[PDB]
Amino acid sequence: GPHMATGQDRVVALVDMDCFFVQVEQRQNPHLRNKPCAVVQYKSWKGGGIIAVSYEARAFGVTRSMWADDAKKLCPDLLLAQVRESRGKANLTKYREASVEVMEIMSRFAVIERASIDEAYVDLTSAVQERLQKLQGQPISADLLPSTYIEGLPQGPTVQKEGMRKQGLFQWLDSLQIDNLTSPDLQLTVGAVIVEEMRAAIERETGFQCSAGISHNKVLAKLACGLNKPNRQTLVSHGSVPQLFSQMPIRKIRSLGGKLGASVIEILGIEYMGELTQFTESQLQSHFGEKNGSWLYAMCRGIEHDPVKPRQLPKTIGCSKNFPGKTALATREQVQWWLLQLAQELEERLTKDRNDNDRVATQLVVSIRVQGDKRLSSLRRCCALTRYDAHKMSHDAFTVIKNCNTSGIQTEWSPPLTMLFLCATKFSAS
DNA sequence: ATTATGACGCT
DNA sequence: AGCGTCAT
Ligand SMILES: Nc1nc2c(ncn2[C@H]2C[C@H](O)[C@@H](COP(=O)(O)OP(=O)(O)OP(=O)(O)O)O2)c(=O)[nH]1
Ligand SMILES: [Mn+2]
Ligand SMILES: [Mn+2]
Ligand SMILES: [Mn+2]
Repeated sequence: GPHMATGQDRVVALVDMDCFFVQVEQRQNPHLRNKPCAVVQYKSWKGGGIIAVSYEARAFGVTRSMWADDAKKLCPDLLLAQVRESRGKANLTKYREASVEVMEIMSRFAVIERASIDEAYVDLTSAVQERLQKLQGQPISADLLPSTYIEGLPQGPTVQKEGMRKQGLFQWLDSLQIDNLTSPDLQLTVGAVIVEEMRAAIERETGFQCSAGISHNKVLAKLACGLNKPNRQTLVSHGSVPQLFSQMPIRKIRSLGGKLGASVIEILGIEYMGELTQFTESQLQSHFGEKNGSWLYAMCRGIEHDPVKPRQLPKTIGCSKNFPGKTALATREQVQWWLLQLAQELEERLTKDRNDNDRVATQLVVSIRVQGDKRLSSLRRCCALTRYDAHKMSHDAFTVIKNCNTSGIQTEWSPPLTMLFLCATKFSAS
């Protein structure tokens, strides 16, 4: 009752750029705009691997992790842009630099947590309080929410998309308690006004469109963001959670799309998020551990406490390349040459990071995969990173891995390596 | 031959 | 520290 918490203390948004790498290439090359198009890495094997897909191309069934040749079977007029290749490997610098453009704009409105190259959480609680105090009580016009959906509305007692969106928004606004500066629904609504402004600024100043979710925590904001893509934002209120979760497959919630989610389904004999409410907190902890159990108990009621961390820069700067099938590395000269290539890209990126961001990495993590190993990484070892020098970094990586060569011959490398990965970590201010 | 990342939890 | 999971 009056003491049972409802997880409505914050306003959190998740902003995700639509088909980002595609939008970056479409900005650069206007011939690709408003077309079925995709971004690919490499080209020789099956046309290259697709990693991003415009919504026009998605309508034909084109997806990520599809070979370009197969995509062309679904969509013969598909247009393709290729990721840059430098030092023999894919180089993602163009997309990282575009990401910094967007993140710097977002940071003008609130402190952000960079969750990926293309998405960031926003803690809007304080900005909402500000705008409400500037809002001397007058209601929020629908004109301030021109791209907002209210999940679950319209309901109760026109056959167009935009008409439905507007009906739901009008039902929502009509029911608003605009006189109460502590009303969570009002706070979410003002958060959505701010996110409209942030998304408008991103598009005006970069050309890029995005989607967003507004709710009371990170998981609901992420889920909300996915409900109406592209170029739209969705408000998920606390009150919308019972209906939303009653038909929500457990795997759709962030962190439950893998083995843990499958075990929730198999152990409890349930399918949907809402079914979790019938278990006690102790029951869930008994199956899934104390941390997971408390998290699930709260999450299935719409409640989650993970903070938006004030972190707009990545914590690690890494370089990796797979050597699949017959391209696996089988000589010492080969291994050394590719370690050097990776280390030279790493040096370039680290030196730019030090100039931009006033910090230096201090640990080098070296990871490899050996042929026939099912795991992504067969081995991970760390060593000291004391100098931003590619030859030193590659020599050190070779020293940390050289005992994995089981070949008696010092010239050959066996079993051959199917992955190399260098990662700079443990930053200190400088 | 589903690639190049990046974050975080466990012990 | 080194490994596993999750995201995509
Ligand atoms: N190199 C590489 N990049 C990836 C991979 N998966 C995704 N990316 C990149 C390309 C995408 O444009 C970008 C953002 O990922 P998202 O899941 O947010 O999808 P995207 O923005 O493409 O589409 P959407 O958000 O659904 O509109 O990340 C991958 O496996 N390898
Ligand atoms: Mn995206
Ligand atoms: Mn994303
Ligand atoms: Mn995607």
